[PDB]
Amino acid sequence: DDQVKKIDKYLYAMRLSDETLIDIMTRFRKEMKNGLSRDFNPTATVKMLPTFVRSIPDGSEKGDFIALDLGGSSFRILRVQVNHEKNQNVHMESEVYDTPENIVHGSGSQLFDHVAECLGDFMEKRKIKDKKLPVGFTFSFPCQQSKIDEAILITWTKRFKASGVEGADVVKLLNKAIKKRGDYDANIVAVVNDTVGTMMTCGYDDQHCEVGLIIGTGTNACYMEELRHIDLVEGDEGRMCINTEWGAFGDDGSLEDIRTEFDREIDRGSLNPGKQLFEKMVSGMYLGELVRLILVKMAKEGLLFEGRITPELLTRGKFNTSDVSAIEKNKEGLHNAKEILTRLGVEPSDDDCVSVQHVCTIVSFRSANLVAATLGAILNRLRDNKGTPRLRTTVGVNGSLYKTHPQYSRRFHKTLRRLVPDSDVRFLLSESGSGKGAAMVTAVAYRLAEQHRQIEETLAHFHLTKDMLLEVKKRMRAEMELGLRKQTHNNAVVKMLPSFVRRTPDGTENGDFLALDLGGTNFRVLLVKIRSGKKRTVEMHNKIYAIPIEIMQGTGEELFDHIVSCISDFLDYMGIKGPRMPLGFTFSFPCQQTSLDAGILITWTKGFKATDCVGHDVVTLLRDAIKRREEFDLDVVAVVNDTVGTMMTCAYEEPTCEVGLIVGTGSNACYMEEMKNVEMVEGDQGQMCINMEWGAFGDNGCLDDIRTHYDRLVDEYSLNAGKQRYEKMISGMYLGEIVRNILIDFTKKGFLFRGQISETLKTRGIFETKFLSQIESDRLALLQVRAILQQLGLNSTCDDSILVKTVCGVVSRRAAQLCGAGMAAVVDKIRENRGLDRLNVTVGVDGTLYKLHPHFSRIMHQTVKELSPKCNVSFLLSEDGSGKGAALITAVGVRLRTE
Amino acid sequence: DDQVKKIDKYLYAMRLSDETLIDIMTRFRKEMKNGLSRDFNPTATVKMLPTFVRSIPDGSEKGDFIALDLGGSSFRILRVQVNHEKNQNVHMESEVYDTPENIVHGSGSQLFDHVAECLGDFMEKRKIKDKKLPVGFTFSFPCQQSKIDEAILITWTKRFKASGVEGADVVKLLNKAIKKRGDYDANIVAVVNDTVGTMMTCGYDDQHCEVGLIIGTGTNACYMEELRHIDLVEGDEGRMCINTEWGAFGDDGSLEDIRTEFDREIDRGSLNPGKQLFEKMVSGMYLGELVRLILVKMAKEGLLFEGRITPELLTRGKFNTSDVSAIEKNKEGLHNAKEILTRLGVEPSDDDCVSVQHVCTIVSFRSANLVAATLGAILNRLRDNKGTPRLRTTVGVNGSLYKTHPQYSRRFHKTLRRLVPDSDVRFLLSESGSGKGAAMVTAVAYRLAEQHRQIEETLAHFHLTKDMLLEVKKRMRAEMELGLRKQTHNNAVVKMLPSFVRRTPDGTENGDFLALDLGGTNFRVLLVKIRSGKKRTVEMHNKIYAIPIEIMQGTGEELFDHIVSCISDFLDYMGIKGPRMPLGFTFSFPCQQTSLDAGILITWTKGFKATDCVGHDVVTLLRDAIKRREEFDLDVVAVVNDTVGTMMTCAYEEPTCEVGLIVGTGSNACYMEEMKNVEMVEGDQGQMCINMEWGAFGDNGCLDDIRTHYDRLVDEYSLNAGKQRYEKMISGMYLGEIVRNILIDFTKKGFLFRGQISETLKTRGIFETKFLSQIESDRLALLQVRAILQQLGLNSTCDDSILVKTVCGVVSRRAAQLCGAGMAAVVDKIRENRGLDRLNVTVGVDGTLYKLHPHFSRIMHQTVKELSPKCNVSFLLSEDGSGKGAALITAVGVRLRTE
Ligand SMILES: O=P(O)(O)OC[C@H]1O[C@@H](O)[C@H](O)[C@@H](O)[C@@H]1O
Ligand SMILES: O=P(O)(O)OC[C@H]1O[C@@H](O)[C@H](O)[C@@H](O)[C@@H]1O
Ligand SMILES: O=P(O)(O)OC[C@H]1O[C@@H](O)[C@H](O)[C@@H](O)[C@@H]1O
Ligand SMILES: O=P(O)(O)OC[C@H]1O[C@@H](O)[C@H](O)[C@@H](O)[C@@H]1O
Ligand SMILES: OC[C@H]1O[C@@H](O)[C@H](O)[C@@H](O)[C@@H]1O
Ligand SMILES: OC[C@H]1O[C@@H](O)[C@H](O)[C@@H](O)[C@@H]1O
Ligand SMILES: OC[C@H]1O[C@@H](O)[C@H](O)[C@@H](O)[C@@H]1O
Ligand SMILES: OC[C@H]1O[C@@H](O)[C@H](O)[C@@H](O)[C@@H]1O
Ligand code: NA
Ligand code: NA
Ligand code: NA
Ligand code: NA
Repeated sequence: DDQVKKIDKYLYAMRLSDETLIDIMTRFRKEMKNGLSRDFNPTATVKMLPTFVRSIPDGSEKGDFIALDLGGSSFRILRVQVNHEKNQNVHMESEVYDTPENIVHGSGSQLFDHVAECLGDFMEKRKIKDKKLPVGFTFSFPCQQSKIDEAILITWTKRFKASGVEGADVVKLLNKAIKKRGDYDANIVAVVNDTVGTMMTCGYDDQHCEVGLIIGTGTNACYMEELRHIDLVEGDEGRMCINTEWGAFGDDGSLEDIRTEFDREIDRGSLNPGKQLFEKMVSGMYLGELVRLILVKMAKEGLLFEGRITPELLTRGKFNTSDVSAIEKNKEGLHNAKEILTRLGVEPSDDDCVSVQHVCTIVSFRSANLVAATLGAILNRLRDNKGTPRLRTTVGVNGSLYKTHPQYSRRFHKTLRRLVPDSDVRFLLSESGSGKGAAMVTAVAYRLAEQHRQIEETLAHFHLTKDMLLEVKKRMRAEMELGLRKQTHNNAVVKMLPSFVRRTPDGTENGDFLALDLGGTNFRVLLVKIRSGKKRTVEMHNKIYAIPIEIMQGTGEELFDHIVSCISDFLDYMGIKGPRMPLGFTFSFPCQQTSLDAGILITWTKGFKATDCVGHDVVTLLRDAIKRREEFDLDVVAVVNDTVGTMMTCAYEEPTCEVGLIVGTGSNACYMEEMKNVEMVEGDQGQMCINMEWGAFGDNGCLDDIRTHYDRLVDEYSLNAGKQRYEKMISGMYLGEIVRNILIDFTKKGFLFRGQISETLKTRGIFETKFLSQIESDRLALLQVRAILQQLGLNSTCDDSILVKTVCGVVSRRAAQLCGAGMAAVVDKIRENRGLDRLNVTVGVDGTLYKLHPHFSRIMHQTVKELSPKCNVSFLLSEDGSGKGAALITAVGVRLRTE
Repeated sequence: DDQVKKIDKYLYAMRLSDETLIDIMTRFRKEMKNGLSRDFNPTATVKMLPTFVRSIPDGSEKGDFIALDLGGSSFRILRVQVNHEKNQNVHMESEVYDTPENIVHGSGSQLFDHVAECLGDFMEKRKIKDKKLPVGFTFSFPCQQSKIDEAILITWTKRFKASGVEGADVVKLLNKAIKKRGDYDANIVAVVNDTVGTMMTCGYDDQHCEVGLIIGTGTNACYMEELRHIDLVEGDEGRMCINTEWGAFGDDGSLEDIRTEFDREIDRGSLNPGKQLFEKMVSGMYLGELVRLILVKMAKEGLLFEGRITPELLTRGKFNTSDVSAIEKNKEGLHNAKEILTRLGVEPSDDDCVSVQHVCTIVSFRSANLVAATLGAILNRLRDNKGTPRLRTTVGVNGSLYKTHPQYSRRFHKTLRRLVPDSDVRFLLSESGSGKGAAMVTAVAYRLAEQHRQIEETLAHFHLTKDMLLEVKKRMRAEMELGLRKQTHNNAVVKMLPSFVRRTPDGTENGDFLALDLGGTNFRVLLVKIRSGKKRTVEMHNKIYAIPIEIMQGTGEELFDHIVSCISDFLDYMGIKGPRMPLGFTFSFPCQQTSLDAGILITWTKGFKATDCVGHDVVTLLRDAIKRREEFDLDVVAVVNDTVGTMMTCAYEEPTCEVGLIVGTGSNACYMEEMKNVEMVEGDQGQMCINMEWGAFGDNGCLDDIRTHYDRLVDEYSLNAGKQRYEKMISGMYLGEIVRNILIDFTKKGFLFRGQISETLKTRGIFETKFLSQIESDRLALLQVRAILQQLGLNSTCDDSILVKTVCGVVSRRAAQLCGAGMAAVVDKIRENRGLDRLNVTVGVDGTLYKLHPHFSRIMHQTVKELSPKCNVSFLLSEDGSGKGAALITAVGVRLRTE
C-alpha cells in the first residue's frame, strides 16, 4: 500500500481538502461581484461578460436556422428547424469539418476564409444558398458584446492563436470572408459562448436550468443573473445570462497558493503563458500533459520504471487525456496503463501501472474538485439572488472530459452536492452540444432584428444626404428668385415680403417707445427707452399677457380689443398713461406691406385663426380697437415680423448682422436684400430687409420629394392643411406631432408599448418643445428618459424609451438640417450680392426650440458650414426678445414720419 | 375683529398650515436628493451645485486678500487681512461702488469692464496695485464649477440680465476685462456664492456652522454635504459645501398648488418669467410688489378705500418691501401705513391702514414660513447624514429682509424650530457680510493654486512642442549619419550596426529551425518549421525559461551553460534530440558583427550584466557552452537583434515592411539601408539591415536640452549610468522609475501622500509596465485608480490618485512622442535616400510596453504622421515574437552558405 500512500504524500499539494475548496469558492464569489461592478470590472480577471440572452427557450421559438460551432474539439455546422404551430418538433442535422493546426495558428484571414468556405459547402450540399437562412454563431472565447450580433475577441484561449483577430469583431471578419467569395449571402444574427449555447439546449427541456457548464478542451460556466446586478448594462428589467469566463480565474496571482510547480511548467510551455490559470488546472487540453509532467519528475527521481526515461516520455503531448481516461476505467484501467506505458518505451512493471493510474486519479480528482468549488459559487449566488432557503435548479453540461471520462462526473457531482448541501441540483448532459440552444437564440435574435430592420426602414426616410440637402438649398434659392421678381411673385410660395426697414441701427435712434410682441409663445407689451450719443443705453420693461383659448380663435374685434385692453393695463403698470407714444407692433405672420406702418394679413399661421382678420391691415384693426376703448391715444408707427425685429435687435451691437432667424413655434428668416432685386418695391438704390416667410416653402409641392407619411398626417390634421409645409418639418409646434405619429405607427406595428395605443399617445401636442429637449439631452440615463415618458403618461420600458429617444433625435436632426439648407441658400445669395469669394455674416436667432434643444443649433450650424463653404456664418442668440429691434425700427419710423 | 377676519378669508391660500409646510418640506427633501443624483440632476430644478469648499475656516488661514461682491443689493469691494501669528485677528476695509441699471441690464462687456474698472479705482487709492493680493469673487448667481476658480453662469436671477454671460466663465470674462485695461494684474483665485461666503464668515466665529442662508434681494441656502452623497464629484472622502440654489424650487410646476394668482401675475412682469418661482414668494425684491398687487385687486373689488384707485397705486414698484417692513412695526406700523398710503394718492382710512398692515403680515409670514420648510429639510438632511437622534448646528445668515424686518426673524425662527423637533439651532447673523468668508476661501484656494503652479511648472519640462520634436528628429538624423560614415563612426553614439541581413524574405525560405529569444522579459527556446512552395506554412512551438537573478548577473560561463541547459531540455520537449539543427540566436544587445554568424557583445544594456561576456563573440560563447556538455551539437547559423528579427517576422507577410521597432523592456529600431551609405561594410551593391541601437542616442549629451532632473536621477542610479539615455526616456524598464522619482519629489514638497515617503515609494520597480498601463486606462474610475495604488502599498486619497495619473500620463506621452520623432527621422531618411516625394512603408512592432499601454502606440503613430508628413507609415504588430523572423534569417543563412 506504500505504492499509494507514497504518491499521496508526494502529490500532496494536488489533493485539496473540503477546507480548501471552501476558500476557493468564497474567493470566486468575490471575483464575481468584482467582475459585475462597473468600478471593479476593468480590473477583474473574471470578466462576467454580458451575453444578451434574456432567458431560456419558452417554446415559442420557430423557423429554420444554421448554427456554427468553432473553438471546441471540432468545427461543427448544424441546421435546426422547429415549428410547433405546424406541430413540427425540433429537428436537426449536423456535419463536422476538418481544421488543421496550420489554420488554427495562421492569420485570421486563412481561418475565416476557411469557415466561410465550409459554410459555402454546407449550404451547397443541402442546396439552401438561395434560402434566407439566419446564421447563429457558437464561438467559445471571451468576447466583448454590446449587442447579440457583435463579438469582439478579447483573447484567444485553448488551442487557438490566430493573427489579427483579438480586438476585432469576428462577425465582421466572418462577413468579409464570405463577401470575398460571393458564393453565398449569409445573415449572421447571433454569437454565443458554448456555455450559453449549452444552457439554452438544456433549458429547452428543463425549465429549471439556470446554469451552463463546460468541461472539455477548456472550462467555463455561464448563469442567469439579475439585471439589477449587471452594472455594465443599462437596465433592471428581469434577468440576463452572464458568461463568467472563469478559466481566467487567478490570472492575477490570486491562486498562487493553489498552483503547483507542474501548473507553472505546463504554463511556460502553453500557447497563452500566464493566462487561463484556473482552466489550466482543469480542462482536458491540459490534464494529459500535466500527468506526463508529474511522471517525468518521478522518473527522474527513480520512483517509476526504476528511473528509465525515454525520449517519448519527454516529448510534449505524448500523454493524452484519452490515456488519462482509459487508465481510469475500472476493468481495463491497468490493462490500458500497461499498453499506453509500453508504447512509451519505458519498461512498465505491474507496479508502475498501478502508480501511474493513481497519479491520473490525483490529477483528475483535482480538476473535478476545482470545478465543484467554482460552480458551487454560482449556485450560492442563485440561492442568494432569490432569497429562498433552499435551491432547486438544473445545470446544463458538456465537453469531452465530462462526457468521456469514466470517473469525473460521478466524483464532481458528489463533491459539489457536498459543498452546497442546501441545493437540489440536476445535471443534464447536452446531447446536441450547442446547436439546439444556439438556434433557440438565433431565433429570438432574428425576430428582434426584423423589427429593428423595419424601424430603420421607416426612420431612413428622415435621413437626408449631402446631395439631397444641396438640392433643397437649390430649390430654396429658386423660390427666392420667384418671390422677388414681379412677374412670378403672385404664384411664388416664398413671398419675399418687403419690411420697409432699409438699414440696420445707425446709432442715432433716440426716444421712448411702446411695443407689442404677438405671434410667439408669449404675447407681451413693452416699454423701450433708447438713448444715443457718447453714452448710449437701452432700458426695457415688459409684461406677459395671456391670450385665452377663445379669444385666439374668435373674432378680430375681440382679439384686438383684448390686445388694447392689455396695452391699457401696461400703461398703468409703467405709470405712463396719458402721453401719446409711438408704437412698434411685432406681428409674426405674413403681411403685405405698402409702407412701414401698413401691413395686410395674408394668412394666419401657427395656432392663430381669428375671424375677420385675413385681408385687413392689422395696423388699422389696432387703431380701431384703440378708438373703441377710447381711454388713450397711440401713434402706431410700425408693424414688424419677428425675424426682422430679431435681426435689428442683434444688429444693434453687431454691425455684421444682416439676417434674422426664428426657430420657435414657427420658423422663418429675413435678410438684407438689394433694392434692384426687390422688383416689388419701386427704386433700385440701397437695401431693404426681406421677410422671406419661408415656412410656406414646399406649398407648391417642391418638397413632396422628401415629405413622409408622418409629415402628411401632421399637415393634414393641422389648422392650415397644405400650407407652411417647410415650417411643419422644422418648428416646435410641429416636431412633436411628427414624433407622436411615428410612435403611433410603431405601436400598431407592435414595436412599442406592448402594442397598446395609450389614450395619452392620442393626445395631440403631447411632445412639446420642452419634452423633446429633455428627452434628447446627452448622457441622460435611460432611467431618467423612461421617467420622463411615464411623466407624460406613457407607460414605457427601457427598450421603449430607447426607441422613443432614437425617434426624437431623427426628427430633430432632420429639422436642423432642413433649416440649415435654407439658411445656406440665404447667406450664399448675400455673398453673391456683394460679389465676394468669401463672406462673413452673422445671423440673429431666436425661438424656444433653438434655445432649448441640445442638438438643433449645433447640427444646424454644421449644415450651413458644409452647404455654404464660401461663407463663415456666425449665429448670435438674442436674449432680450424682439422689443429692442422693434423699438429701434419704430425710432426710424418716427423720424421718417416726423419727416 | 371683523376687518382681519375677512382679509384672512380673502388671502386664505397664502396662510400655510404646518400640515402644508411639512408637505413642502418633504418635497424640497426629494428635490435635494434629485439634484444630487447623477441620474435625475439634469431634470431637477434644485441644482445642488458643488462649491469646492471642503470645510469652514480652521484658523490656519492668513494673508492679505481682496474680495469682490456682486449680485447683492450693492456692489462691494473689500480688503481682508488675517494674521493670527501676529495678534492680527481679522481686519477689513470695504467700499461700495454705484452700479446703475444700464450696467446691470446691458452687455456682459460693460458689466465686467465696470467691475474691472472699480477694482482698479479701488487698488489705486490703496496703492496696493503692486502687491500680489489674491482675489476672491463673490458672485451671487448659480454657477457650474469644476474647480473653485471657475464659474460658468447658468442663469441670471434677481435684478441682473446682462447679455453674453450665461454659459460663459465669469472668471475668464473678468480677466478679459482686466487685461483690456492695462492698469494692473489681478489673481482671481476663487469664486463663491453669497450663501457660501456667509457660511464661511459665521464659521470663522462658530465652529458649528454648517449652513449659510440668504434672505435678502434673493433667497438661497448652502450646507455641508457628505462627499459620498454628491454624485457629480468623484470622491467619498469628507464633505463639501453644496449650493442648493433653492430659488428655482417649483420651476417645474412643483409648487403650483401653493402658488396663487398674485404669484403668477408678479411672474408675468418679472425679469425672468417662469423661473425662481419659489424665490418669488420669499425674497425682498418681490414681497412689496406682491403686496401692491393685492391692494390693487382689493381696491378694484371695493374692499379698500371705498374702491378708489390712483395711478400711483397701479404703478410697478410704488410699494417696496421696505414699506412692508415699516408697516409691520409694533409702535408705528399703522402710523407708517397711514403715511405710505397717503402718498399713494388714495384716501387712507384707519381701517384701510389696519387692512393693509394685515396683508403685509400674511405675505411676509408666508415668506418666513416657506423658508422654514426648506431650511427644515436641510436640517433634517444634516441630521440623517450623522445618523444621530438629535442635531446641533449653527446657521449663518444675511440679507436685507432678515436684518431689517421687525417680525420676520422671530416668525421665521419660531416656525422653523417647531418644524424640526430634535435639534438645537443657532442663527448667527453675519455683521461683516460674506466678505470675510470669501477671504477665508481665497486663502485656501491660493494655497492650493500655488501647489498646482509648482506641479504644472515641474511637469512642463516633460512637454515637447512640435518644434522641439522636429529638432529631436533632426538631431536623430545627424546621429544616423555619423554612425554610418566611417569617418565619425568610432565617436558616434548611435552605432548603426550592420546585421548582415541583406534582403527581406523572398518567399523561398524552407526547412526546420531552432531559435533562441534572449534579451526581452522572457527567455525562450523555439522550434520553427517553414514550408515554402505552392503551399506556404509556418508551425512554431516554444517554451519559456526563467533566468534566475544570480545567473543573469553571474559569469558568462554560467549564463551560457544555463542557456545550453535549456536548449537541451527543449530538444527533449520537442523530441528532436539527435540531429544537428541550424539555430537562430536572437540576442537583444548591441553586437559588432563581421558576418551573420559572428557577434561581439559591445556592452550590456537593460538588466543584464554577466561578466566576461562583453568583448566576446556571443556565438563563440554559445558554441563553447555546447561543447562543455557534449550531450549534443548544433549549428549556430546566425545572431540576430530583436529589431531585425521583428522586422523579418513582419516582412514575411508584408513586402513593404522595411523597418523594425521595439518598445518593451528596452527600445530600439532597425531598417533596410543602402550599402552605399553603409560605409562600414565594403561595397555599395544591394541593401543591408541596420540595427541602429538608438537607445544610446543622447549619450553624447545631444538631449541634455530636454532631459530633466528626474531623467538624470533614473540614469544616475541605473546599472549603466550615462548610457542608453534616449531609451531611458522611452522603455518599460525605465518609465516607471521616472514617475517614482517625480512622486518622491512631489511628496517631499508636500503635494502627495501627506508628505510621507513610504517604504513602498522607496522601492524601485514599483511602477511596472503592467501597472503603468492600468492606471492610464481610458475612462477608468478614480476609486479604481486609488484601489490599484492602495494595492501597491501606497495609501493614497482621490486627489493623490488624480496627481499620480496625471504624472504617469505626462511621462508616457513624452515617451511616445520621443519615440515618434525617432521613427520620423528613420522613415524620412529612407524616403530621401530613394529620392521619393512620398514614401509608403510599414514597421514591424513588438514589446510589452507597446502592446499593453492604452496610449503609447496611438500617440507615437500620430507623431510620426505629424513630423514626417511626406511619409505614410503602417504599424504591424508582431503577435508571435521574433522567432519567425529569426528562422527566416537562419534559412537565408544556411542557403547563402552552401550557395
Ligand atoms: O471542446 P469540447 O471537449 O468538444 O467541449 C466543448 C464543446 O462541446 C460541444 O458539444 C459543443 O457543441 C461546443 O459548443 C463546445 O465548444
Ligand atoms: O415661438 P417662440 O418659441 O415663442 O419664439 C419666437 C418669439 O421669440 C421671442 O423671443 C421674440 O421676442 C418674439 O418676437 C418671437 O415671436
Ligand atoms: O440682497 P442683499 O440685501 O444685498 O443681501 C445679500 C447680500 O448680503 C451681504 O451682506 C453679502 O455681503 C452679500 O454677499 C449678499 O449677496
Ligand atoms: O522586452 P519585451 O517587453 O519582452 O519586448 C521585446 C521582446 O518582445 C518579444 O516578443 C520578442 O520575441 C523579443 O525579441 C523582444 O526582445
Ligand atoms: O470551450 C469552453 C471554454 O473555453 C474557455 O477557455 C474559453 O475562454 C470560453 O470561451 C469557453 O467557454
Ligand atoms: O414666429 C416665427 C414665424 O412663424 C411663421 O409661421 C410666421 O408666418 C412668420 O411671420 C414668423 O416669422
Ligand atoms: O443672493 C441670494 C441668492 O439669489 C438667488 O436667486 C441666486 O440664484 C443665488 O446665487 C443667491 O445666493
Ligand atoms: O530589446 C530591445 C532593445 O533594447 C536595447 O536597449 C538593446 O540595446 C537592443 O539590442 C534591443 O533591440
Ligand atoms: Na444593469
Ligand atoms: Na426695387
Ligand atoms: Na462624490
Ligand atoms: Na558600403
